[PDB]
Amino acid sequence: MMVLVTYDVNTETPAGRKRLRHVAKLCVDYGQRVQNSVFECSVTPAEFVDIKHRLTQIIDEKTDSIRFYLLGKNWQRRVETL
Amino acid sequence: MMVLVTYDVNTETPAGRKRLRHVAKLCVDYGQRVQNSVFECSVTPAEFVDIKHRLTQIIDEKTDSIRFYLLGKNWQRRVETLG
Repeated sequence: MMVLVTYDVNTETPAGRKRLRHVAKLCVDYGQRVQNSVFECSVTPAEFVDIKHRLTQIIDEKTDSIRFYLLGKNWQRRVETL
Repeated sequence: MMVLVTYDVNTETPAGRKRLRHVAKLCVDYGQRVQNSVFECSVTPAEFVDIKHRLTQIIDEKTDSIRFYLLGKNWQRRVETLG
């Protein structure tokens, strides 16, 4: 299970940056930070549920969002850079 | 094709915020802005080529990057949010 994690946090305050870094740390434990706020994570379903609880606790739910995209097997053949 | 577009730009800079505005304007012609700098686009193979050309004019290649994820049929059943 590869999960692409996209985190929308405003990085123009210390709090937003603090949260991005906290999220970065968690996710990099399970993947690569291909962009500042984008993480290609390889996880099990239980990991994914835990990750999500932790993530819910970090982000500010009223200003921030995270999207999870379940990419298939061979997702690497399905990514392209500009 | 459904293409997820993810754009990495430093919004602590005005020029970076400016470029985000133009990238957004362009991409919201071809899909939905689902977060600040993430776009879900549905494009024909030809429109995808054209959009890449136009994105390349807008972004600063030295400081910015864009990634394109080709998602499959029924990719909407494979997306989940927090927030």
